[PDB]
This record gives sequence, C-alpha cells and structure tokens, in this order.
Amino acid sequence: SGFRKMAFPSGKVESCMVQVTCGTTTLNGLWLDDVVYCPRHVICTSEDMLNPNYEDLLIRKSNHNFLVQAGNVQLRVIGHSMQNCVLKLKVDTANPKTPKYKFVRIQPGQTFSVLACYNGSPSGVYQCAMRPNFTIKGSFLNGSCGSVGFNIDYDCVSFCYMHHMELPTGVHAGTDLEGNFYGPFVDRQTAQAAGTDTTITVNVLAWLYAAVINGDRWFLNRFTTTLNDFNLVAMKYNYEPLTQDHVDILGPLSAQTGIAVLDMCASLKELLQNGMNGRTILGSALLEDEFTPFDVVRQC
Amino acid sequence: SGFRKMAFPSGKVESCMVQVTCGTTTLNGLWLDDVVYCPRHVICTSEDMLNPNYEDLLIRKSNHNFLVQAGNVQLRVIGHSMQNCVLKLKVDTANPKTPKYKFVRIQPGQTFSVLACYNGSPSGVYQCAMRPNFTIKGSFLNGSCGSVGFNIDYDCVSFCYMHHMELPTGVHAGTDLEGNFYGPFVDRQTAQAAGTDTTITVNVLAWLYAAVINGDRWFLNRFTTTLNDFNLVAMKYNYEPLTQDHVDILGPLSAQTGIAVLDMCASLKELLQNGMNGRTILGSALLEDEFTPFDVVRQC
Repeated sequence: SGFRKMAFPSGKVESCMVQVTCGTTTLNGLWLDDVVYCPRHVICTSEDMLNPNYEDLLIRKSNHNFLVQAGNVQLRVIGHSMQNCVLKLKVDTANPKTPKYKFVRIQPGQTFSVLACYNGSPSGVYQCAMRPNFTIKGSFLNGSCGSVGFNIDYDCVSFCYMHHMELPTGVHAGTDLEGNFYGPFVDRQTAQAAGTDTTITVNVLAWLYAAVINGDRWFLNRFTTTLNDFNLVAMKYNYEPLTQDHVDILGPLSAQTGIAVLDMCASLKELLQNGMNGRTILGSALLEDEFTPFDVVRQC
Repeated sequence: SGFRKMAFPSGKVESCMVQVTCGTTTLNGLWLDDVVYCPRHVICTSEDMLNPNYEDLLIRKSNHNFLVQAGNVQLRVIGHSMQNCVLKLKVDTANPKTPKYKFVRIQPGQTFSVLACYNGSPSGVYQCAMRPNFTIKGSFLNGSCGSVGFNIDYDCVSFCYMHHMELPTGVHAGTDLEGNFYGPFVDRQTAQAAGTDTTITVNVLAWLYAAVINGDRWFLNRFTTTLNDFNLVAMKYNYEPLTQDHVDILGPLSAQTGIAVLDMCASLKELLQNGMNGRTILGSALLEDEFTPFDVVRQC
C-alpha cells in the first residue's frame, strides 16, 4: 500500500549519458550504439541564438569541433548530421551498455521519468507529465540540456523527451528523440511562452481510484452522473473533456474497486464544486493529475 | 528552475539487488561483495510470525535452504549468520558491480531514495523521509521486503534502510542495514501501530526557501519573530521545535535569498494561523515537510 510519484529505475539510461562540448558550451548527450544525440543548439553562440540558421552554423563545424566524454574515456567523433532540432554525432565506439531501446513520441497526459544530468553525470530522477500545452513542469538548472525522459517496458527503454530550454514561467520545453519539438516552441530566442493549460481529467480519475485502493474513501458518494453532464462541469473548471475511450481505459480500476467510472465522476464533480473542506487525498490538498491509469495499476 | 521530489539515480543499487527464497517465501536481498543481506523473517512460516524465536528458527536451517538468484545466475550460499533483524548470507561470488558503499543510520527528518523491488527486480524509485515517529510513508506491495533506501554522495552509496513490514495505517517500518529497527517496531505479529507523528519544521522552512528561489513569494511578510515565540505557535500545530542548530543549517538558504530565518518563521506562523486562502506553493496546497535543507540546495 501507499502511493508515491515513482520514476523508473534509471540505471539503463545512466549508462548512456555523456558530456558534449562545442566551443564554450557544454551539455549532455545520449550515447546509443555508435551515435551520440544532443540538442543542436550546442553549436550556437549566445549571439547565434537571436536568429540562428542552423544549416549555416553546422556547415561551418568539423568533427573535431565536438568533444564527447563518456566518463573518463574520450569518444572520437567521426561524423555529424542534423535531424530536426537534435544533432547526431557518429563516434568510433558503440556504447557497450546500449540497452534495448525505442524512440517513441508521447501524448499530452502521459507520464515519463526524467534523468536530470549535468556535464554528462546523472544527478536525479523524477516523474513528469506532458502537459496539455506541451510543456513539462520539470526541475532543470543551467547545464541540464540534453537530459532525457523515458519509460521502461520489460527490458526496453522507450525514450520520449530530450530537454532543450526553460520558458519564462519556469516550465520546460524539449523534443522527442527525432528532434521534433513538443508544442509550438523553437530553439531560438523569442518571446515564446506557454499557452493556457488544462487539467488532465482521466488522470485525476485514475488517482481517485488509487486513493480508494489505498483506503481514502471520504469523497465517495452514492450518486452517478452522465458523461455529458460531467463534461459541462469539467469545462467550467478548465478540465479536459472525458471521452468514452477514457471511460474504457479506466475499466480495470473500476472493476477492482467496484466503483463505476460515472460514479467516480460524480465525486469529482462534487470536489470541484465544493473543494476538499480541509481534507486530503493520498497526502495532497489538491486534485493530482500527473498519474495515468497505467501509473496507478503499476503501483497499486 | 522548478522543484520536484527527486530521487538519486538508482543504477548503482539496481546492480546489487537479488532474489532470496527460503521455503515458500520469496523477497529481495542486497548483494555487496560476497554477502547478501535480507530480512531475517524470510525464514519464517506464517505460524512462526505469531511468536518467533529467530535463534531457534535459524539453527534449523542449512545453507542449501537459501536459494539466491542474481538475474539468471544462481548464487551458491556457503554460510549464513544473523545480525539483529537482517540475515547475512555468504555466497561464493563477490558482486562484480559492488559500488563504494557505507551503512549509515539516518535521523528522523532526513530523506533518502527507495528502490522498490519485486523478486529481485527493480520496479521504481522515489524519495522518502524518515518520519519523527520512525515510520516512512512508502509505496510497497507484497514481495517488496528487502528493498533498500539509500543516499549517494559523490560515488559512494550510503545505505540507510531496508524494508520489513507495513503497519496497519499503511505506513512502513524497517531497519538500518545492521538490522536494527527504526522505531519501536518488531519483526513479529503484534498489534504494533505507528505512534503520533509531528511535522518536520526545519524542512518546511527549507521548502519555503525553495519556493522563494523559484519565484513563489506571496507568503512573505516584513515581520520577524523570535525563536521562542515561533516555537509556541509550532507546538500548537504539532510542529517539531526549531533549534538554533536548525537556524544555522538554514544559513546558506537565508543568504542566497536575503530572507533571515526568523523572518521566514513569521511567514510560516501566518500560514499556520490562516492557511493558504486557496493559493499554492511550489505546486502544493499544503506545507511540505519531506525536503531537507540539503535537498533544496542540491536542487536549487
């Protein structure tokens, strides 16, 4: 029992983390087989960032302009290419600790583990959700660019995020591992800002099921609402619409607890309309939306 | 920027985790050099647990009664001994991935990372605090006994916890790695229950400094209180007393922010007396007490 924000064990990813330096900029890279992946803005000067043409900037670079360090061993770069907003640095040594891996892009609402790194060295691991506005609320300091986000399934690491920048509100933006940004953000200096965000309704419901599984039942009621009438209340409170697919995904948790999804929705409606009246749910005084149905099943 | 409950990278510990079976009971063990550490209750039957004499139960066991699995390789047990509430199983193979390590006992109020494991396989990692009542609010299911808690300093893993049991309130109790329980709990079946708990004041203050460092300033005020008068309010709200040592430990965070500790205490007094009036601090609607001053410095 108990319920915690839980990351995947990070060992398989720690073994892929390297240091990448170009000019005076140092950041993190991901070493898989004979390729190191890092943010392409590693090749930029502070003045390049105002309006960079990365095609031009990369033509002016050579393999020897990239210094790659894997622990103490230096990795010889024998080629380089750009793939959208990431750089691919071919190196002369395949990573002997390359796990089985995939590059997968995730959906707003899904979660992943972040291995925060500095100078190629792992510093900590925590769980994040892709917000509906395609930002993540991470914990990143200067030098963390190139840190990656991932999930593990069986023995296979599914990489889904690499970190590129902090937006003015303190939230974070990055790309998938094919170099394509999540959301309408760019790796250049603009006034770009996070758009308005919404609460991930299906996750809040999943977490309410986690609470019931853990003996937190005070918010339950005998009422049941319809999908339509729930969604009228959701919109008012800046919650995402709930679909029948969401109801189906919550199926197993509904069965394990014996509480129908639309019954839980009536509880969520009441919580939204009245607050918690000084009580807590799974140790929180607000409605948590960064646990997916899978996260709850995996931990309960 | 940003602030998250962050665990240490777990790779060094994952490489030490093994499966230990005795009779029909399977749980987790920690493999360091040629020794595997696990909860001694692995040798018990459900009926032994009602009133076990572990001295008797262990005399009746042989090395071949213990089956130790490290991934696919079976580890031959060549000796066994009891050390308080842990078993030490000598095996014929030193763990080639043994990190630099120490066994340290922690203090209530300090934090550590938990690597939850099942059948010797790591499942997730999360941060915990040792509560003042010597329980931890973990996330543990059947089979998690033997999972360990740890901190990392430089390259050295300091093991501080191994998991033994769940108490009736759903909180968790275990030992240090010398087998000595945290708190007044025993590895036998009784009506034992967690005692009354208190809030870790110095940590709440640390987390308020983290919030200021991250731009959350709405709870600040121009007032300053005395240590004595703060502690009269702390007691009323079930907070631990604040000592001058606590003030000194908060020194660096005070200097980084320019807010004196006793100035912050006046903010905490107000928050305790009035609540948050529907606002949040670092994404929480309640006062968080599971981040130490070190945790804040490390992440900010």
